[PDB]
Amino acid sequence: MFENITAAPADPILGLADLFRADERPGKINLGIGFYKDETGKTPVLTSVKKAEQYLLENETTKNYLGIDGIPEFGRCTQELLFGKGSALINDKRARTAQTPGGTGALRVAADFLAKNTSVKRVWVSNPSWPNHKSVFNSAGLEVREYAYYDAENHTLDFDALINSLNEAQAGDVVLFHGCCHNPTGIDPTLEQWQTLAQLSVEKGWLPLFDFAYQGFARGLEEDAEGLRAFAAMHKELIVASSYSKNFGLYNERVGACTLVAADSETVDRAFSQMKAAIRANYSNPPAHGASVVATILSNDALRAIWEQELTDMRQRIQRMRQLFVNTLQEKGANRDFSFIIKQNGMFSFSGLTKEQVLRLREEFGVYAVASGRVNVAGMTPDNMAPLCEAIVAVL
Amino acid sequence: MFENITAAPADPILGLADLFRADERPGKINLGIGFYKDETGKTPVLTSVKKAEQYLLENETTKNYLGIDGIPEFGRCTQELLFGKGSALINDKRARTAQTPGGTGALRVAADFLAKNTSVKRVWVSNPSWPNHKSVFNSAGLEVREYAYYDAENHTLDFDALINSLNEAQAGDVVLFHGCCHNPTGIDPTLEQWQTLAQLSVEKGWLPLFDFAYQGFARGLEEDAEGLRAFAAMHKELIVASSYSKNFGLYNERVGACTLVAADSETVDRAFSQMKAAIRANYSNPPAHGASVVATILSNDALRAIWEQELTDMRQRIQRMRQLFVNTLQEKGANRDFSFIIKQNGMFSFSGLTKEQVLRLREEFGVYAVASGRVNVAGMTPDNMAPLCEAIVAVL
Ligand SMILES: *Cc1c(COP(=O)(O)O)cnc(C)c1O
Ligand SMILES: *Cc1c(COP(=O)(O)O)cnc(C)c1O
Repeated sequence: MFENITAAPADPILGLADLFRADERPGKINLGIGFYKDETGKTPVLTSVKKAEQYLLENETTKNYLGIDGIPEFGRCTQELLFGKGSALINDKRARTAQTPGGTGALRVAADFLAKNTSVKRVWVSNPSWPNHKSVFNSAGLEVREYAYYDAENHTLDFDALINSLNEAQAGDVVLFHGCCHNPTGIDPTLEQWQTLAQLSVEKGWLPLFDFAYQGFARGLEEDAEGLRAFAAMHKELIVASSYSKNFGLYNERVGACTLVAADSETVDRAFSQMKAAIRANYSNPPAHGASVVATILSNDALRAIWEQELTDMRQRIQRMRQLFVNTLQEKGANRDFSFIIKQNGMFSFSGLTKEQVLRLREEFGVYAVASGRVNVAGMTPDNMAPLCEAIVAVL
Repeated sequence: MFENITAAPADPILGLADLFRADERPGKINLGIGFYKDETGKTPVLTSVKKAEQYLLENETTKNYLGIDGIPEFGRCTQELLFGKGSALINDKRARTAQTPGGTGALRVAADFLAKNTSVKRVWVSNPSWPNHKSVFNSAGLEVREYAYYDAENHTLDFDALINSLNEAQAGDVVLFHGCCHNPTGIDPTLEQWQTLAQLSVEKGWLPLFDFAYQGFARGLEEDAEGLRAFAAMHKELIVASSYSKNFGLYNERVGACTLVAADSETVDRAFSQMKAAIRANYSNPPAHGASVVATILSNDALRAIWEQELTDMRQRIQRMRQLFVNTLQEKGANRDFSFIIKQNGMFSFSGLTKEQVLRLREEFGVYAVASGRVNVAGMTPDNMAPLCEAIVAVL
C-alpha cells in the first residue's frame, strides 16, 4: 500500500523551469537549462540527423528486436570515436560495447553489473559533480564518496586536494571521471594532469569509470578523448559511459553506450555476458531509432562531414559566448574578473555568484540561474548579453 | 577486476536462434521465435506506423528531453485503452502513467519502486510464466514465489490448485497476473474466474501487478481488458505494466507504460513522485520515437482505424493457424487431440511434446521448438502446415 509513501523531493532544476515559465516579466533570461540552444534560443534537430531519419524511413523493413547489446555498427563506431580508429583495444579485441538508453542508462548498467558481479562497494565522485551520479550509484547499492575538485577561491581545479583526497580510496574502489566539459564547473584536467592521474590510478588499483557526455564540445572530437586514451593505454580494465544526447542533439531518443575494457578478449567476453544479463533484467534490449541515426551518420562520409561541421558550429558558438560574456561584463564596469570563464569548457560553469545574488538576480531582474551559481553559456545570445551583464553588475 | 567473473548462462531461446540459422536443411521451420510473423514469414513495420513516422519526420522541430513520465497524450491514451474511455479511475484521477522502455522496463521500474518505497518482499509469479519475470524482480531485490497455473494432463488452468497455491501469500505480497495471452500457455482465466480472483485478492490483501503485453491478440482491444478492469473496479491500488511491442509491431523502439493506481488523487501523485525518482536513477527519461508513433495513431481517427484493422488481421491470422494446425494434424492421422490448441489465446502454447520429442523433431526434421514444448503459432504458414504436422505425427 502507498497510503503512507512520502513524496520525493522536488528536484531544484525542475523547479526553476516552472518558476521561469510563470515569470510574467518579458525580459526574462533562463541560464539554468542543461541543453544546448542556438543564437535563436532554440534546440533544433540537426540537419544531418533529419537526413539520416528520411533514409531510415525509406529503408526500414522491420521494427523487430535488436540484440541485448544493440546495433553492431553503432558499437564499432563508438569504440573508434572513443579510443581512436586504430587502437590496440580495438585490434586486440579488449572492449565490448552495449547500446543503452542514454548516458544515464549506461551508468546504471555499469553500476548494476559492478554491484552484482564484483566486490566494488564505493564509487568516488568529484566535488561537485552532476547530481544524478549519486542517485544512480546509490540505487544499485553502491556507496558514493567524494574527492575534492573545485577551488572556490581561484576558480580552478585543486589538483593537490584532488590527489590528496583520492588517497582515501583503496584498491578496488571505482573512481568516476568526467572525460571533458566537467559538469558543472567546466574545469578539466590538462593532459599532464591526466597522465599523472592515469599513472596514480594504476598504482593504487582504482577501477576508472569515465562519464563521457560532451565529446566534441571542448576542443574537438579527438582532442577531447585524449584524457580517456591516457587511461586506456595504461589500464587493463575500465568502463566508459558515453552519451550522444548533446553532440548529436538526440536528447529524447536516448542514445549512449557502455564500454567494458578487460585485460584480454577472453575475459571481456565473459564479463560482458554478465553485463548483458544486467541489461536483460532492466529494459531487455535498447531503442533503435536514435542509435540507428548515429550509426548511419558516422558510417557515411557525406553525412558525417555535415554532422562534424554542425558540431564545430555549436562548439564555436559556446566559445563565442564565453568571450562575449567576459568582456561585455567589463564594459559594464565592476571589480570583477570573470576571465576564468574563458578557460572553462562546455556549456556550464560556476559564475562565482552567491545564492544571495542568484536569488535577487531572479526576483529583481528575472535572470534565472541555479542556486549554486551554475550558468549555462548556451542560454546567452548576442542579443541578451547586455541586459544580462547589467543585471549581474547590479548585484555584485 | 573482472578476471574471475563467471559467464552468464546461455539463455535457451538465444541458443535455438544460432542452431537454426546454422541448420543447412532447407525444409527447416522455427517455432521458437517470440515475435509475430505474417504468412510470408516476415515481421513488417505496420502501415499505420509508417504513416505516423512520415508525419513525425515532417513535423518534429526538436529532439529535446521528454519529462520523466514521457509524452502526456501517450499516457492518457494508454489509460483509456486499459480502463475504458470513461472509467472512474480516469475521472477520479486515481492513476498516473509513466512512458517506459518497453513492457520490461515498466516491470523493472515497478519493481524498483516497490522495493525501495514499500514493505513488499515477495512477488508471486504463475507456473510457468515468462522467464524474464523472475530476473526482473530478483534484480530489484524481491523474492519470487510461484503459484500453480497449468494442468499438464488436461492442458488447462488448474483453478483449484491456483486458489490453493495463493493461500500461502500473505497480505502485502504482490501477485503477478498476465492480462491476456498468457505467456507461454495461452491459457487465460475466464471472466467468472477473474471476478473470483479480484474478490479473493481484495480479501487476502494482495497487491496485484498486471503484465499486459498482448492486448488485442486474444479477442479484441476491449475484450482483452475486462480481466484487468474486474480488478480495477474492486481495488484501491494496483500496477499495470503494458507493452506496445507486439500490438503495434514496435519491438525495437521500446514502448510501454507503467500505470500506478492509488486510492485517490492525492496519494497516487505522492507515490508517483517516488516512481519518477526510480526512473531518474535508471535511464533518466524515455525514448520518444516509438511512443510518439503510438500517440499519433491513437489520437487520430484515420490512422487509428487503419491500425485497428491491422491488429485484427494479426489476431485472425493467429486464430486461423490454430485451427489449421489442429485439423491438419488430424488429416495426418494419430491418436492425439490437439483441439485444446483452439481454446488457447495468443501466439504461444505448449504442444504437449516431450523434450525427447522436441529434440528429434529438430535433429531429424529441422522443426525447431522450445524444449518445454512451447510453440509459436505465428511461425506457421498455410504453406508449412503439412510438412510440420507430418514431422509431429512421426515423433508421436
Ligand atoms: C547530460 C549528462 C549525462 C546524461 O546523458 P544522457 O544521455 O542524457 O542520459 C550523463 N553524465 C553527465 C555528466 C551529463 O552531463
Ligand atoms: C513480450 C513480453 C514482455 C515484454 O515486453 P517488451 O515490450 O518487449 O519489453 C513482457 N511480459 C510478457 C509476458 C511478454 O510476453
